[PDB]
Amino acid sequence: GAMAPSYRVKRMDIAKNDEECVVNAANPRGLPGDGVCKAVYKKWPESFKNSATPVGTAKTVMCGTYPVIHAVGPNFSNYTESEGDRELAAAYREVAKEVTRLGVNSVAIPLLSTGVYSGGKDRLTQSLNHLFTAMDSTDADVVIYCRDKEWEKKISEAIQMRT
Ligand SMILES: COC(=O)c1ccc(O)cc1
Ligand SMILES: [Cl-]
Ligand SMILES: [Cl-]
Repeated sequence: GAMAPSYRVKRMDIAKNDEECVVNAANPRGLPGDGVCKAVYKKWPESFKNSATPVGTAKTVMCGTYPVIHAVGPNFSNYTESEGDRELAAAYREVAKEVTRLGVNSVAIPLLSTGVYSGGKDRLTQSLNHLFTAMDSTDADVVIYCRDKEWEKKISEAIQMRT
């Protein structure tokens, strides 16, 4: 575990993380996909061997000795708000289990279901709060990765609000 487990946010490509493992915002079929998933495919393509896994689950595949945790959030274009919310919460619970099993001291995580799976809605708070619910009981340093300046500011304020 980390000496003083913390949350941090960085605005940069998760493919250039400085943590002991990465969470992919995966699709259920293990395809190269778009956005975070395509950056992860370019950096760790070996990790996509038998990476397909259902919505609301996480499946870890090694790239060398570096673990890629493929976490499948719901596409809110297909799910109802209610069922989507349940699957998004479930995906993060499975990420916490994998991070624990791996024994890593740090993990790089994107906000699941906030990009092309958002159903055209701002889901920063919804996704971040499900991340906190899952990861609060783990002792890994969590570093949250985002793209846009507005998002960095709001994620930083939410982290600072609980301290
Ligand atoms: C924080 O999100 C990313 O790391 C990311 C990487 C590549 C993309 O094309 C989009 C997002
Ligand atoms: Cl970058
Ligand atoms: Cl997404």
